[PDB]
Amino acid sequence: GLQRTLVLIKPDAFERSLVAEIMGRIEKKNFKIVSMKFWSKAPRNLIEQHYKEHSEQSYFNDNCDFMVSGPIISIVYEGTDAISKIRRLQGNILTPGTIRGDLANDIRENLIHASDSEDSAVDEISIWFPET
Amino acid sequence: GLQRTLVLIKPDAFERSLVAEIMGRIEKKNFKIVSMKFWSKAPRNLIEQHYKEHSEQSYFNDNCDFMVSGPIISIVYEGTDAISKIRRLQGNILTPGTIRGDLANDIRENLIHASDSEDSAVDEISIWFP
Amino acid sequence: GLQRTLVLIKPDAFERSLVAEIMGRIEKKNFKIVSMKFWSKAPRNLIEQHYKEHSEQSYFNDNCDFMVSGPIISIVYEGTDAISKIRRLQGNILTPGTIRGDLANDIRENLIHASDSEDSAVDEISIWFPET
Amino acid sequence: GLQRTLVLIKPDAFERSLVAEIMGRIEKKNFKIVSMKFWSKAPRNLIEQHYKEHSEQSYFNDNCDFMVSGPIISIVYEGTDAISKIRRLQGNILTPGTIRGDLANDIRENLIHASDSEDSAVDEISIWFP
Amino acid sequence: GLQRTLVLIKPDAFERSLVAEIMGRIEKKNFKIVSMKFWSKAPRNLIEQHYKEHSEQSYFNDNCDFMVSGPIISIVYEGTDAISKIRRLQGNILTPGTIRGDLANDIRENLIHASDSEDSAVDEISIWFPET
Amino acid sequence: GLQRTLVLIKPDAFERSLVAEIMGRIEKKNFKIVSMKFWSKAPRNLIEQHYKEHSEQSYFNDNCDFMVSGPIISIVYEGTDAISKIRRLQGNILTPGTIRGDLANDIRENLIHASDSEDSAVDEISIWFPET
Ligand SMILES: Nc1ccn([C@@H]2O[C@H](COP(=O)(O)OP(=O)(O)O)[C@@H](O)[C@H]2O)c(=O)n1
Ligand SMILES: Nc1ccn([C@@H]2O[C@H](COP(=O)(O)OP(=O)(O)O)[C@@H](O)[C@H]2O)c(=O)n1
Ligand SMILES: Nc1ccn([C@@H]2O[C@H](COP(=O)(O)OP(=O)(O)O)[C@@H](O)[C@H]2O)c(=O)n1
Ligand SMILES: Nc1ccn([C@@H]2O[C@H](COP(=O)(O)OP(=O)(O)O)[C@@H](O)[C@H]2O)c(=O)n1
Ligand SMILES: Nc1ccn([C@@H]2O[C@H](COP(=O)(O)OP(=O)(O)O)[C@@H](O)[C@H]2O)c(=O)n1
Ligand SMILES: Nc1ccn([C@@H]2O[C@H](COP(=O)(O)OP(=O)(O)O)[C@@H](O)[C@H]2O)c(=O)n1
Ligand SMILES: [Mg+2]
Ligand SMILES: [Mg+2]
Ligand SMILES: [Mg+2]
Ligand SMILES: [Mg+2]
Ligand SMILES: [Mg+2]
Ligand SMILES: [Mg+2]
Repeated sequence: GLQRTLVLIKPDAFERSLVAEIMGRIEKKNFKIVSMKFWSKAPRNLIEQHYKEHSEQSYFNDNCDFMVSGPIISIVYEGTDAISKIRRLQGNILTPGTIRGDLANDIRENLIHASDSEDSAVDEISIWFPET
Repeated sequence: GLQRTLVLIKPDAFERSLVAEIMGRIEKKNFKIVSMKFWSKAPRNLIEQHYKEHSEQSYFNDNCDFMVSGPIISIVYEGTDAISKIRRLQGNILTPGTIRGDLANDIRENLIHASDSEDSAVDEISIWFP
Repeated sequence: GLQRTLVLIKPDAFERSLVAEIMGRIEKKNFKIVSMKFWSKAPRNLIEQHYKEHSEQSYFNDNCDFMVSGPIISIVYEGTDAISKIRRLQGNILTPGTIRGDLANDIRENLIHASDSEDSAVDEISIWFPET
Repeated sequence: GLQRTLVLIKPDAFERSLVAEIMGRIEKKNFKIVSMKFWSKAPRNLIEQHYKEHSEQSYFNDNCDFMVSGPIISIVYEGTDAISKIRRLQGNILTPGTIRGDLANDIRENLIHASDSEDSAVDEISIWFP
Repeated sequence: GLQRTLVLIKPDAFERSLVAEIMGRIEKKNFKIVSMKFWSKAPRNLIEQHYKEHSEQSYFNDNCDFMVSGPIISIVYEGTDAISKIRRLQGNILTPGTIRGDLANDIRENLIHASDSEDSAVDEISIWFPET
Repeated sequence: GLQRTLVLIKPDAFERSLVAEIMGRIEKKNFKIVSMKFWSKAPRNLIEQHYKEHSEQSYFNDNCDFMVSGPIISIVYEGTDAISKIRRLQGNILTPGTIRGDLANDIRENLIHASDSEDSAVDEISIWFPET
């Protein structure tokens, strides 16, 4: 059951030099890069589209400002059950063994985004890779 | 608390160049090698025995087919509470932090086997190390 | 949510050459060293104070002997939610992903101490770094 | 001392699951990504250009054949003395401590390319990033 | 140009827990295990055969005593130019980047043996794997 | 051939979160910590003494400023041929395999100091650990 899912490497990973570390954890779990873009600075409307379901929250504006404060990488990964597996790999800051659990300690600056559903996956892929 | 357990390193570990990575995780938790064998290709007889409790399942023969498709290493490890601790180290493909959690993504090609009981262990050690 | 916590690196870490491995796991999660002392052999008095709540237990004296059988490092660490996070990082010998989860397999020789509460942390800092 | 250089991650890196390992070694020495592109299959045109200085050699077409046999990543890196330092990081299959030294074992499938001069760099960056 | 070569993991690697580390360095360089034996204690005449060209040196007896002080693993590795490549990977205690250069600091207890010639390779393989 | 040497961990290691990485490389080569001090900011006097042979150079004052711009750790290390081995481990920003070779790219900010001779080592130990 192959799926594809959208990942973003966030500006705190560039600042802290953790880009290969995060990418390597997904690589070691046998997921493949199908497409990839580097953005020295992502255009703000792409970020706002990406986070559109969050538009009414108190943190919305501040988080977009963080996301435009440095480089980001967008990646489409392919593999069995990709969506849910990469989501678990991302985890959270309370859970040792995961990316966030081992390397992050903040509510905003948490290194990585992964799609959490099939629909969000489909939509997020179309935002960052509209040539399809 | 001393105990011995049986581990198999599966053909996908050789294919993917992950043999030392798996062994190193067990080494780091302070478990010691008691015996070990390299098999370039295992006799199907031994595999069928090792998985006898599984002989009536849809997946039985496909899994046997895979277990003979390349090399395997069989190892006896020893340490305090070795059976349960090494089994936890093995984990599953759903749980990060474990061997299968960090490295494997399939129902069949999952890198490693560890005995799950005192009875499994005695019986599996005897299969691979008469 | 900035806090301070007390960590001890135990003699077994020195014996098994795991000192930097342990310190690196805390470092990578973004906690900072605030003060540090190396003890080639800790004064028994300090260990007895440190484990006072355990004085009535049957393992008290044996543990004390172990803590005195090689070097220890005492560290004060700072960061958001430090007491609770460094405790999760410490873990237990059952669950992989943690320091103890990955590296230890003993009830006594388990590599690391971390404070487990706001009260225990203030006291433990005063034992090891009385300069106040 | 600021400088920019052109790196290719070759198809064998994808085959062997070594892409993050290579990138991480460059990251650790404090070099920064300036631009980067993923190619699922590179146009042979670009490869032939990239290796134009090599067009009269026995190995030329076999090497081109390999460079199109799977994905590649092209990256521009920047830092103090980037050309020489990243080239040293790349090393060769004979010298341990370098990327090729630790990880590669072949004359052709050697994981990575790095520009070797200021002139190579200007020209290679222009090929992959017009 | 495929060759095969003989490697021994020495008792100091078991004592120091460096067996996977050493094996992993050879694995990462794309060499394959063709055969392998574990010896909880190698018989002394095998060691003495293996080191027969060393029989007249002052260290001969002492080194054999070291080699019988703990477990050893014998491995036949296959790959292009295996003999000379694995020899370089082994290196020496003065050379950072190699097994001995990163992990050893002794004239006797230096973690790893590798064959240094085609003839020695052929002979050493026949000592530890005489079923051929 | 047992010796002692002086190592300083520089402010850039703290800045870039490389403290345990550096200490781990020395640890894995089997050298032992004999004494250790953490300095959140080192007294300028100590740094001036430490780099006295360099007082006439054009980089003296800038270097001093850098050494005082964040924390440092001072370590005494013991082991066979320690002065010369820890120096090789330190390396230079050109050759991979070493701490500087792998992790640094600056003439000034280069992560680590190690003593380079028997005389420099005795002096440097007296500056940082005068207790004698
Ligand atoms: N208070 C908050 C909550 C979330 N956020 C950011 O918004 C992202 C999306 O919020 P979320 O609760 O869906 O988190 P995840 O789904 O990414 O775990 C987070 O990952 C944070 O980067 C923030 O900046 N401030
Ligand atoms: N659908 C399945 C289920 C199990 N198996 C194999 O059979 C082994 C034993 O099945 P199991 O559910 O007890 O798995 P574990 O105990 O090994 O997690 C697994 O490790 C798989 O390699 C399979 O090939 N196909
Ligand atoms: N049976 C026991 C239990 C604990 N201990 C030691 O006493 C320490 C404190 O006990 P504890 O149960 O509070 O353990 P942690 O909070 O450190 O997990 C442990 O870390 C052990 O090192 C022991 O020597 N024997
Ligand atoms: N016999 C050869 C020699 C070189 N080559 C390829 O051509 C590239 C350039 O040749 P080169 O000798 O300048 O190698 P490097 O500068 O990349 O070390 C090499 O990286 C190889 O991938 C080959 O395929 N077959
Ligand atoms: N003085 C010495 C010299 C060598 N030896 C041992 O004998 C082995 C063979 O000696 P050698 O000089 O051929 O060393 P390598 O070829 O293994 O580098 C060494 O690797 C040491 O383990 C020793 O125990 N005492
Ligand atoms: N041009 C320079 C040279 C050295 N230095 C600093 O002065 C220290 C001592 O100089 P050095 O040439 O003895 O270098 P090492 O012996 O530490 O390699 C270096 O490690 C640099 O941190 C500097 O700031 N600017
Ligand atoms: Mg969400
Ligand atoms: Mg089962
Ligand atoms: Mg407790
Ligand atoms: Mg060239
Ligand atoms: Mg020799
Ligand atoms: Mg100097």
